[PDB]
Amino acid sequence: TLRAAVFDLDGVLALPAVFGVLGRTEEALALPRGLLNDAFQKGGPEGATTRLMKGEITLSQWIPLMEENCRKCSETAKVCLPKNFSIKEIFDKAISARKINRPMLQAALMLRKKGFTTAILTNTWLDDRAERDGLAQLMCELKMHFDFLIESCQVGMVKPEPQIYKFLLDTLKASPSEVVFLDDIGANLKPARDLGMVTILVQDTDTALKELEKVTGIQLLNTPAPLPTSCNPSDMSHGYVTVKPRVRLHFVELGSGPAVCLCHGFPESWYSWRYQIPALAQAGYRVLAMDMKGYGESSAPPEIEEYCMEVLCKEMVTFLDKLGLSQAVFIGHDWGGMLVWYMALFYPERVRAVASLNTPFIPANPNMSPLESIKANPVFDYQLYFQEPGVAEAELEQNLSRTFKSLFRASDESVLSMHKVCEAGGLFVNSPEEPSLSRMVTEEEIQFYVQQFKKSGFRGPLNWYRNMERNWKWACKSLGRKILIPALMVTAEKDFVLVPQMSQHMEDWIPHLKRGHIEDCGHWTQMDKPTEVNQILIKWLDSDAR
Amino acid sequence: TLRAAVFDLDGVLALPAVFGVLGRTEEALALPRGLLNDAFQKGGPEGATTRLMKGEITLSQWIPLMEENCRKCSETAKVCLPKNFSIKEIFDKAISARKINRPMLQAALMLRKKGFTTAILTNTWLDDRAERDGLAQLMCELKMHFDFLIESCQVGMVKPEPQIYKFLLDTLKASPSEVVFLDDIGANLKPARDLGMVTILVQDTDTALKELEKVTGIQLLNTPAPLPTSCNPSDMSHGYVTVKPRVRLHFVELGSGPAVCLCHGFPESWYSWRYQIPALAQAGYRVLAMDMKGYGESSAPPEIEEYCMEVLCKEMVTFLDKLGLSQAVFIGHDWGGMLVWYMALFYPERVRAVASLNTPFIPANPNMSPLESIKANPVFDYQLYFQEPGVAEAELEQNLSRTFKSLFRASDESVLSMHKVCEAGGLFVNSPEEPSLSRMVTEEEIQFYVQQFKKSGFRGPLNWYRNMERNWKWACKSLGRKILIPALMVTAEKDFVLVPQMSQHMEDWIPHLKRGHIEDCGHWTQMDKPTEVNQILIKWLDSDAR
Ligand SMILES: O=C(Nc1ccccc1N1CCOCC1)c1ccsc1
Ligand SMILES: O=C(Nc1ccccc1N1CCOCC1)c1ccsc1
Ligand SMILES: [Mg+2]
Ligand SMILES: [Mg+2]
Repeated sequence: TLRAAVFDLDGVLALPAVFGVLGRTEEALALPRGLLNDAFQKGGPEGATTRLMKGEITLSQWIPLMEENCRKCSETAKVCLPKNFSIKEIFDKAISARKINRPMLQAALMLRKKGFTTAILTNTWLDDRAERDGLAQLMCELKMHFDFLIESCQVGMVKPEPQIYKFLLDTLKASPSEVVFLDDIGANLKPARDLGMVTILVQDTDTALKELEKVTGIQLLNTPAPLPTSCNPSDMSHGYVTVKPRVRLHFVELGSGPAVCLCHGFPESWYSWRYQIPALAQAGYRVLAMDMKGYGESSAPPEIEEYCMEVLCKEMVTFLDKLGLSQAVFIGHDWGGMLVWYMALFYPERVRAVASLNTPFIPANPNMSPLESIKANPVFDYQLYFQEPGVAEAELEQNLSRTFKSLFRASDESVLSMHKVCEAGGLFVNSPEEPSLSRMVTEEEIQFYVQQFKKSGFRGPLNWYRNMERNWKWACKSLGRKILIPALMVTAEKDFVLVPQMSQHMEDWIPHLKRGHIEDCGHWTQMDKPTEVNQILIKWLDSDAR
Repeated sequence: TLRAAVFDLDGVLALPAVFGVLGRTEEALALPRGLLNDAFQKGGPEGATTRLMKGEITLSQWIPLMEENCRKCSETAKVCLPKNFSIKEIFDKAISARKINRPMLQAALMLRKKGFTTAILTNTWLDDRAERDGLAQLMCELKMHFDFLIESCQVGMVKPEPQIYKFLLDTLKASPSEVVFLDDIGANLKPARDLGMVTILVQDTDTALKELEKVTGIQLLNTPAPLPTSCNPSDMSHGYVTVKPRVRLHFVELGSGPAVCLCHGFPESWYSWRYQIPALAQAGYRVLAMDMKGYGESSAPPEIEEYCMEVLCKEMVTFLDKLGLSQAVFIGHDWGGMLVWYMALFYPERVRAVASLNTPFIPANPNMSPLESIKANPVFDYQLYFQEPGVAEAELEQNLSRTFKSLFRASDESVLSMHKVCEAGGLFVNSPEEPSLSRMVTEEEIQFYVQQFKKSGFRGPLNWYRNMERNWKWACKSLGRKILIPALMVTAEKDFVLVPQMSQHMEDWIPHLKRGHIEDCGHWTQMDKPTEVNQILIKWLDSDAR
């Protein structure tokens, strides 16, 4: 029956409420109880606060009006304001104090996911204070989670006036009994209740949520931990740079702050970073998530040498020049992990800090032909399968759904061994036609990869594997160098190919290397353990790249 | 006969040279003359400095090797190093000290413009110092001006070895007598001279430039002031955001730092900002140059109300949300100028600072119908011509070259009066078929605009003019507000439509308004006075938006 959920901001999605501070400030300052609130509310519908909340005046204009309401209110109660009394100060402090109430956001989140139309409905102001950015951030983070955000000052109406509710109903395209509205102020519920909306007076969050679970029949409270926010491809800023005339790189770009350039592996996409992109933007970074040369909307020239590490590197440098970035943080996984290490070795001036997931940095052996090196470990056999142009393309292109549904699996869900893949004559030989969906991915997400790989298929991607001689010879030029820029390695416990012990000696060549480790995590690190990954990167970014 | 010019970096494109600092440091510290340089050069082709310059080792690795060469050199001369002696310190200071030698860059610039292949050829290092960003910036600014940049450490060879010169000749695709090479070190010229290259030992810049003018037959020295750097469309990072399902905004993006969003006017393009984009990036800003709704690669829906100021505003807010920017500096010209004022009025939380070129902020008159208001000033007559859908489109679309070649003119170059354009029945009625090229623009630049406007033509653009009722009613909601965020107005002396006196009262509504004025500047401010514009914006950004 209920189809919409509407959340107040102050005192509901955001705590502590700012009436909260007015209560305390009076006590702190030992003023007559409620005096500050009488000021705030002076003149009712025609007073300074209502005009603010309607958007007739800005917050900087109302401040000295409240001041006056604070002089008048105290004259009338026969008490003197403190020397140094500051309305700007109290409110600045109150506003920066408020944070997102996480459990209310997650309860709203879940209701959206179960198909409700959600909205925020708030009395707020046109904020022009020097420090306005704090709240703009907070509102930005909140709104991307809701169908609508209605602001008293934007629409020229306020709670409790009965016209905002009509506007609300009208915006939701729904009738007053399909709607639940939670608000911390009894008076705001009053009129919603009249048109016959379910309401919830919000005191403590848990009780509110109990009422809300009880009224919607959906489990909200004590629910398992939700995934981090993901990215919907078509709501992203997409970017394009020509790095040389036949070749353009595509990327998705979110946030502001130091540039963070994410380099996916084989056979993946910018989308492989879908759970990190909002997290890092939100952490204060400018995220640039590549389609690496050969993939998605980047170009995919056919020639093998277009993908040697040297050329891939030069072209990433070109990508910075053309974007006007002197440096970026380089974060890579799998093949992108190899790429960022070599960026650190060959262009340290352009790398603010380097990090790799799963992919260790192991210096080339100048006295062992590079093919011999690979052949010396059974687990890399699929690499030799990749050599002969045509063969792996044919198999991997033959059924795209199957391909990704076969590859993108957690550590206990495997359906192919990376084992004797040459001898068996295929990567899919004893594995199913229609695999079951890994718990890591929805059908839709696989379809995204499927649709990307239909632009160029696997020639480009596989070519990354087809330059061992060339890459070996190039890498040998760096054998005297060490990596002395900031640097993080993150090992994944149950990656059975890029195993953690492989990384054991990295300190020899990167003496200040910082480490992270993720347990119970397979090869597809970003999507397998998105929560742990974000937390490790955000902590290392704030301390080492900031 | 000469076809290529090659410039050393240290001591040629960049001053003071760092051997410069080694000389001084010894004197400062009263060390045996040349001792520091004997350290630096210890071991000749097999010493620590050569391995650095070949890229065998990084700069952080060489530092403590130089230290040792500084101990050994002093033992042998029988003197003690100062307590606190610091190689890192000396070099940090030396490196941050070096700047681009402007007159050498401009002489290289001009030679490129006269069709020479240019390059930089430098002994330099893989820099991994904490402070490496300083020099990465400097190199970035330099390289975008040259066909090639050859670095000893990137190519594994050094000046004076004769193999780098072969590589040089080979990279330039030219023979040793088609090449001039300027370098501050006699020894580096030695081998270039042998293969028969013209060379120039570079002591003071002016003499060097005299030699270079004398050898190329091109005026380099005392030449008039060059325009600021422009943007070549196809070397730009191009970005795309869907702000609602039928509608995407396109922009060009350069630099890093606080976001600066440039809003062009009618009937223009992101390209109208071509001279500001590199300047502001270079000044430490993240420039986002829009195609405004209706133009270039942004979408151009046909309906008139898609272009009222309210909707244009909401959609720019949406553009920030989707890019993950809580704020941006909004800079506008003409119609974009009107837009940024209203952004400041309606979304101050999202505007870091606001600036307008030519376009004043004049509050709506609530007691005068908006059509009457326009009709009350002869100079705005072309605005009424724009009203009736179809008419202006027909004329403006009829010959695109003519249209822009007619509009884009300086103040003394006019070929149409904005005068009685309704009565005369066209904006072009008594003006030429093939106008002469304004001094402000090259044929190619006009062709760019021509090619952009062929995607949608003028319906979208003209619609910006077709919402006066609607925009008037919307604007009246803001009559109580003031603009109290940071704010700059820049008036153009000889803009005869958006005249400077029009801006006279703006202080009434924007009490902290900062001003700039440009003399001898017509309506197309950015391209008319690109040097003065950049300087006014960069100075206001650094003090007010930083
Ligand atoms: O191109 C490959 N690896 C690589 C990539 C980039 C730089 C160096 C290397 N290595 C360094 C160690 O020596 C071999 C080349 C490769 C690995 C498996 S299939 C092809
Ligand atoms: O839409 C126009 N102007 C405008 C634009 C945006 C906001 C307010 C306004 N004004 C405010 C002053 O009153 C009239 C509307 C316009 C001007 C010449 S042709 C159409
Ligand atoms: Mg509340
Ligand atoms: Mg030199």
